[PDB]
Amino acid sequence: ALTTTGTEQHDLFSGTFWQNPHPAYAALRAEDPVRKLALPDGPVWLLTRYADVREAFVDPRLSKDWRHRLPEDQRADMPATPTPMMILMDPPDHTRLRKLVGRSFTVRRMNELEPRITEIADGLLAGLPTDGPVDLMREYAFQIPVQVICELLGLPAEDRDDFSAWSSVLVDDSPADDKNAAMGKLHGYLSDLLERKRTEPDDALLSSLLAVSDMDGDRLSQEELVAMAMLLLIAGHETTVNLIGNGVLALLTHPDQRKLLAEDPSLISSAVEEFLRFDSPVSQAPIRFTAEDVTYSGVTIPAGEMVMLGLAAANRDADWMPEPDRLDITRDASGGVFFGHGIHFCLGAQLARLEGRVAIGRLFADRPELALAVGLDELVYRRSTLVRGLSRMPVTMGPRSA
Ligand code: HEM
Ligand SMILES: C=C1CC[C@H](O)C/C1=C\C=C1/CCC[C@]2(C)[C@@H]([C@H](C)CCCC(C)C)CC[C@@H]12
Ligand SMILES: [Ca+2]
Ligand SMILES: [Ca+2]
Ligand SMILES: [Ca+2]
Repeated sequence: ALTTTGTEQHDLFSGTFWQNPHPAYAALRAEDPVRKLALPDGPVWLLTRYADVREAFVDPRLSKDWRHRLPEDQRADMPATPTPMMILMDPPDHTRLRKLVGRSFTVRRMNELEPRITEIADGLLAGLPTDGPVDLMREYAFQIPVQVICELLGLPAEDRDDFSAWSSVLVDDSPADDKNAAMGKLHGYLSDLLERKRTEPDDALLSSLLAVSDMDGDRLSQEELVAMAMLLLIAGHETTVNLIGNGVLALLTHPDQRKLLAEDPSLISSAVEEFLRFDSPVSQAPIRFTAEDVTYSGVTIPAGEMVMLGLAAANRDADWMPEPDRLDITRDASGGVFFGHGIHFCLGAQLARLEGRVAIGRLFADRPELALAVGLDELVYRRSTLVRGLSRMPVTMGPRSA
């Protein structure tokens, strides 16, 4: 299996890496900042230094067009995308689709979700037991973003178990065939759902976008519409959940920071920016492809290569953040690559921040005696090149505050 080269040998994407990748990231940054990883499905490069990562995000030679893997002899007949989502596109199609959906994620709109997000969180908290076993992932961290995305999009509650299962397969280490099947089932479900919405619209986002598509199919094609729905659904199941889990865990393992939050609950938004930096939920950005040779930190990646931008790694770069391994919820936050950078910058950044401060803030306010029910070393993490996320989090809630 893979290990870091140089003075320190740490497992990479196997072994100890899943439990705590942060030492490996640091050894990469120090001694191998532009690393080719010989992974089972083919080699993938990894950039870990903050200055390289942030600039790479605005470097058009690092493209989302997967046809760059192919010799020119082979690109003509090939679709731009495995599924026409904007996160898999370059301009101009990316520009058009982002501009369109961005109109529904205005600052005013996301904030008026706060009362509802708070009811959802409060309802979940009221439903949790005082001392029997609780998996805080499945029972709280997962539930908030999923209910919110279902409500925002207009996804039937009764189908949640079906599409959450498809979503999870797509973001972890599942075989390529399993992912292809999951994507197929998700495409079909959402296509059938949109057909029903035509007949009976609602006021939620998928109906609104179906109407846009119906009125102007060059602005949004039917297939682009399904891919958009799929993207928003997956983002609603697999990101914010791990801000909540990782942020909760950070407070559970850092009594000093938990105390500062208890003493000034208004630190929560600064705290959320710090959780995003300290244990980034999207550990590596989804893959980019070199359209031509690129050079970062003295190392040239040839054209036709797959490249991950190491967000969890860059966000602990001491060249950017002093004392990057210290959790300090009081930092006046700026920069950061946890939501990406440039044209693909997280569409849901305001929504994730809101869900995060509500979920984490109300949790610690309601259950100020919350604690882990296992040792730190017994926590099991998901195997994913995309997310840093707990599989389960055994906790004891303790009594409700008075
Ligand atoms: C803490 C939670 C979240 C994190 C850490 C996160 C992270 C990211 C990152 C790093 C990117 C850029 C990927 C790249 O450039 O390759 C991105 C893009 C994106 N995110 Fe978020 N995300 C979160 C929550 C959400 C939510 C709640 C939504 C729901 C709307 C969402 C929707 C999207 C979409 C649609 C894109 C593609 C944007 C584009 O291509 O123009 N994300 N996200
Ligand atoms: C089966 C296949 C077929 C071959 C593709 O190349 C890989 C694949 C699925 C992976 C995909 C396509 C669907 C959307 C995914 C899962 C993206 C996903 C929505 C990322 C979440 C973005 C997050 C940072 C907000 C990233 C990788 C994408
Ligand atoms: Ca209960
Ligand atoms: Ca209407
Ligand atoms: Ca510096």
